[PDB]
Amino acid sequence: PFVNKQFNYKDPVNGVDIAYIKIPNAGQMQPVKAFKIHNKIWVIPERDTFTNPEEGDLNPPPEAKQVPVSYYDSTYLSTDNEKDNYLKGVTKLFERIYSTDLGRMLLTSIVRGIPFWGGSTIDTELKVIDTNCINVIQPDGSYRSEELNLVIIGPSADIIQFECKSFGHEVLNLTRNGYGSTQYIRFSPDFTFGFEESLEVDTNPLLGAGKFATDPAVTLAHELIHAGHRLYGIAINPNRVFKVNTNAYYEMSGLEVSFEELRTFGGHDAKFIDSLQENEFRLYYYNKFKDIASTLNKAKSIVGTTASLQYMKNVFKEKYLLSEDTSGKFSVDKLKFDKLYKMLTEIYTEDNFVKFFKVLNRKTYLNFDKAVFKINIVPKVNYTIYDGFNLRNTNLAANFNGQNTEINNMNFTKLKNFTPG
Ligand SMILES: [Zn+2]
Repeated sequence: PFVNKQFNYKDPVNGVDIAYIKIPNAGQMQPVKAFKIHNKIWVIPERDTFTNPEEGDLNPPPEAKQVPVSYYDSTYLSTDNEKDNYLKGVTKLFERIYSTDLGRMLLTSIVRGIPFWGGSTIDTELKVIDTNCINVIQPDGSYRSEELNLVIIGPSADIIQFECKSFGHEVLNLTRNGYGSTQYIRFSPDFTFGFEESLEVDTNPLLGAGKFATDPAVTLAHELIHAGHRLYGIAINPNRVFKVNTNAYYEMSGLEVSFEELRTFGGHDAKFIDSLQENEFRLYYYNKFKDIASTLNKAKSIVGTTASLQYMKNVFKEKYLLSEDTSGKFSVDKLKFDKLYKMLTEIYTEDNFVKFFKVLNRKTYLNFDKAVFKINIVPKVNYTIYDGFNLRNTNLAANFNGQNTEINNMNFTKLKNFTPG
């Protein structure tokens, strides 16, 4: 959410909000300087060569296997000045998101979505799952395990491959069982995508569609929406995908889109999901919350020297919005679950964010992207928390000129056009 201080990459560690940390990975990782921009949320201004074991180097894949919608550059995020710019770019986008009521609500839901403490083989024992924490070097030197819900990290080899990923436990699908898990978002504020849009205002089209760029804040929000689903364990299985096409004869016609993506994008598209299908998951996740409520009712002990069992029971009461009687027994409110579920899945959508931001965006998640641009969101004369690229009191503030790559060409440097396909 809102970032109290204006972090500088050079600022010395203080253990408090600036520290050296290590991610729970099966690889020999060295500590990296990280920043806690808000309770439960950290930013690691580094290329991500830590999360995925088979992605420890920024080496691009064979030219052939290289998808048209991709881009490589090993120099990106290699210098302190770049890391500083990255840090400030991410912070600024969080403020832009938080500056809206919708963004404020999502960030609050994210902060309260602490992954559930279901890491024990003993059902009556609450225990934290190790992959939902980071190891932080304390001021004195030693490492200490700390919980967090979200980490924003730079991309790995493919600079424009943004995503929301996390570590799995064992036989538990943490992102789909109501438990949730710490989310790692590969993202960059230094690049954005191009898309065509026809703002025609007459009968017939003449000048044609203009070339516009996606507002980075929309992209981050999209990613935070995925994080919101995942932290609450209500993400839709990725094997649930929809088929779309104009003359789709039969048996896989036209690229496919997952239910998760569609739901996240929202808009008229999201309506491509029957109320039955939408009600089946609602029920499915309603039962998972009930199992969580039942686990907390039978809990008798807790592991760790951090929090007390009552504290964590309260923490999860606030997260799942559980009902509590006089004896202190928890239960899931059928109606309250409907509210929280609708919020996380129908209110927090890319479409609604586009509306609150008042910017131009692709009309469909399916709407292909033309090319990729280099941008600089840090300078106030290029982009602001409230207007984005469409600076008020300027010509950029008209007809989404600020996002027009031709008009505001000085704020967009093209790198590569997706020609192959
Ligand atoms: Zn997505």
